[PDB]
Amino acid sequence: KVSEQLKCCSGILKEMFAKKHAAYAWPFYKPVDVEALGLHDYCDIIKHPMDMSTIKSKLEAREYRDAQEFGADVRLMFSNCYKYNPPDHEVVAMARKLQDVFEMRFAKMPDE
Ligand SMILES: COc1cc2c(cc1-c1c(C)noc1C)[nH]c1ccnc(-c3c(C4CC4)n[nH]c3C)c12
Repeated sequence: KVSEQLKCCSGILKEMFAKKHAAYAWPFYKPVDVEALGLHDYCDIIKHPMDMSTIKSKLEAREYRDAQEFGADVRLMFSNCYKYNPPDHEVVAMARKLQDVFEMRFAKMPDE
């Protein structure tokens, strides 16, 4: 059950990195570079940054013991985006689209 769940997690993350979703996924590929983007309030607002490359590294290191922990990091990544940015920002619209990709497939997680 757990190994199967973690293969589903790995599949979902590989899809989120696929070219077909890249026009909206790309801001989530790497950690937010606070200095490069001039976001001098980012760390005052976001206490736990997360991004897709960090999630990939944690899967590769077998840090997630089950799908719930993996899902919590994916949601943390999106929640940080919804917390920091104005609700009408282009990046929030991109987040909603990538989160729909994620939620619809994560809902199909094997359950036994
Ligand atoms: C505005 O939010 C981001 C922009 C970029 C990013 C992360 C975020 C981000 C996420 C996710 N959640 O919160 C924040 C903050 N990472 C990049 C790397 C390079 N350029 C860009 C870029 C963009 C992106 C289309 C939105 N607009 N203008 C530039 C300079 C970004």
